[PDB]
Amino acid sequence: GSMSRDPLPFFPPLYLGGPEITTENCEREPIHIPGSIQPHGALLTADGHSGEVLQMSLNAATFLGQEPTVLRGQTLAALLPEQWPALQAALPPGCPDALQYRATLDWPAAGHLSLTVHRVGELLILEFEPTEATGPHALRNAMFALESAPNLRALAEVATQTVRELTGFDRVMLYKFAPDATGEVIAEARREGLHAFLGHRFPASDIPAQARALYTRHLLRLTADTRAAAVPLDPVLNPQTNAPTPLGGAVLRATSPMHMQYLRNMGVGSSLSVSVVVGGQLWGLIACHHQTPYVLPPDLRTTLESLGRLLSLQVQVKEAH
Amino acid sequence: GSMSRDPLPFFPPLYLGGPEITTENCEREPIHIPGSIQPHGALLTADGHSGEVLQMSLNAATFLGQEPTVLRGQTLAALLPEQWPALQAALPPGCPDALQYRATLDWPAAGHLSLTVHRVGELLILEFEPTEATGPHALRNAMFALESAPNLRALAEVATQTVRELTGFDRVMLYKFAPDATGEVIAEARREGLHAFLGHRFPASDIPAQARALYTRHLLRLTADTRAAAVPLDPVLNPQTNAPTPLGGAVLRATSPMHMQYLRNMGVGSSLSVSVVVGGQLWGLIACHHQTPYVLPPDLRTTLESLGRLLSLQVQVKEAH
Ligand SMILES: C=CC1=C(C)/C(=C/C2=[NH+]C(=C\c3[nH]c(/C=C4\NC(=O)[C@@H](C)\C4=C/C)c(C)c3CCC(=O)O)/C(CCC(=O)O)=C2C)NC1=O
Ligand SMILES: C=CC1=C(C)/C(=C/C2=[NH+]C(=C\c3[nH]c(/C=C4\NC(=O)[C@@H](C)\C4=C/C)c(C)c3CCC(=O)O)/C(CCC(=O)O)=C2C)NC1=O
Ligand SMILES: [Cl-]
Ligand SMILES: [Cl-]
Repeated sequence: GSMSRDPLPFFPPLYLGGPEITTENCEREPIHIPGSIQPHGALLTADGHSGEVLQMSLNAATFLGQEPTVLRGQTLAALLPEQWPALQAALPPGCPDALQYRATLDWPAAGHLSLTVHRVGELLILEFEPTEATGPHALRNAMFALESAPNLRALAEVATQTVRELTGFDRVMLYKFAPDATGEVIAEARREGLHAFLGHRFPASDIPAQARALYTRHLLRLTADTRAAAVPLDPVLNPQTNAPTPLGGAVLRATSPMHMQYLRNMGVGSSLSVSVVVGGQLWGLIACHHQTPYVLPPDLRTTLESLGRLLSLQVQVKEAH
Repeated sequence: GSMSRDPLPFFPPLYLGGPEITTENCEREPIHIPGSIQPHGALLTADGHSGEVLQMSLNAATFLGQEPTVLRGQTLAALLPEQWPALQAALPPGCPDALQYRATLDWPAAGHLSLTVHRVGELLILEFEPTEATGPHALRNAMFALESAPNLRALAEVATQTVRELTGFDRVMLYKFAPDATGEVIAEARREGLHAFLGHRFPASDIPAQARALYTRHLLRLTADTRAAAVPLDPVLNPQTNAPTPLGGAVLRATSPMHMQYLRNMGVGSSLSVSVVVGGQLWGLIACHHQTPYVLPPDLRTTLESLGRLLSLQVQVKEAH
């Protein structure tokens, strides 16, 4: 009912005995601490000073080639001797939780592993994703058509078409929030034949207050496969704190099951969105759908994040005119 | 004497019998058509429809492994069968002259060749640069400190420090133009011990009107080695037009000898700048120096171009506040 209102406090998650989430209580789902990840990658956590590996996703062996039990308790100084110093330097204590370190690692299988790391408090969160063998050059050519737009609607149209051209997604929308937190599709690029959502409005409840809050802090999130089961972290609690591990800054964070059902009800196989944040407030989303499961590659997600940040400034300039 | 005044018409270049350039006539130097390039890369031009190679820099054999005479008149369809279709698709007739196609080619020597192409009228201009084996990820982490700046001066300071950290340049300045076209160093990041230019002002003549005009169209230029002799194009005129080839959109464009002397007088071995363009007007430059010759890698130059575009929007937002 309002973009400026605080979200409600969260319930405990399910693995700490919290309540099942229904349409009556879903604003209280603790979406940032699901204790699990999407299965197209693996996640480890590690102490930010010692590098000791503290938690691992149960599927870690598939991606890393070693079982969860042997890797646990080993240090990153030993495991990643080539990356550990760089990672430390990049993510010092107290850095922003949205700051990332990225590297590409070689692995027995085809392509590489992409490694993305961020810091929350005293914890480092490491995401591993298979990638095949996008420059900053993409973003460069894409800024030109955005800078040439004559007004806010024209900017919206070209930004959505640009994102579609870059990603190949079946649908790319610009969804703009109103002050009552309802939202509206103001531009859409879509594959020929797909039903249009352009000009449609949706209730505030479709993107609940705690999601909107999270999306003001961590600007990109996705569901690669709307039918894929989440993979638990083990142990599920961070041993540093004996409390849940915040996963808001990890793209591999498991998506709310309530939203997964919403996406399936729409016939969506894969979803991704990027926040448009203007003057520190959530202005809208670049919201993308695919008809089938799709893993957008790491570097492309970063181009889209940067683009999201470009678009926010372009909007802020134009709204001031 | 004014940022809004038109530049004077240019003299013919030296190779068409134009006058020698002195401090009395230097606003008329045709800097965009020097008929030559910097020697750290090679350049070819080609017909935009047929792909026939029309001009080549005299050093082309060093980079391409084949002498200028045999490659001339061959088509890109034959020479670059893997890139020619993509290049065509990327740079259609009538596209912006600042739009670029980039690819990496393998060559007998160490590393690769970077290929950058743009279109001017019916001509494609191909630049080849050796590069060793930067993600969009650089630009991403760099936007954070810029978005956090509390005012225009703070933004200037962090942007210059960011560019220095990304590039390793000995000096990075933000130079801001006044309405009379004089300019002023408003932020500076520099190696310990180097003499400060912070807060210094310079006459309009140091960046003459035709340079300022060019820099409003083509947002990055450089001199990799301030003592290096230029390499002619052959033939020097575009056969399509029997007229000079515009090189404003090619980083390999030879720098004005007058500016090269200026840089040497400052003890500068390498220079690079990026335009900051606000509301279509040249607001300032991110101006970089190195004490010794330096070739900033292609992808890093693009990150800096994008950053330049980021900074311009951030300035435009703040000036509106
Ligand atoms: C064409 C119109 C259109 C709309 C309006 C739309 C909405 C949308 N919801 C999103 C997220 C969430 N929604 C809910 C919860 C509820 N949603 C409901 O309807 C009720 C039943 C409910 C609870 C009672 C939760 C917990 C999240 C957080 C998920 C997470 O990050 O873990 C996102 C962002 C993520 C993404 O891009 O995929 C989008 C873009 N997507 C469209 O295509
Ligand atoms: C610390 C202060 C400081 C200043 C003020 C500064 C100036 C500067 N001049 C630039 C360019 C040019 N200047 C001139 C000509 C003349 N210059 C003069 O003084 C008189 C003698 C003269 C003619 C009579 C021409 C033709 C060009 C175009 C070159 C080209 O693109 O081919 C550039 C951009 C290029 C770059 O980043 O390296 C910069 C940043 N660079 C600094 O570091
Ligand atoms: Cl979080
Ligand atoms: Cl030109």
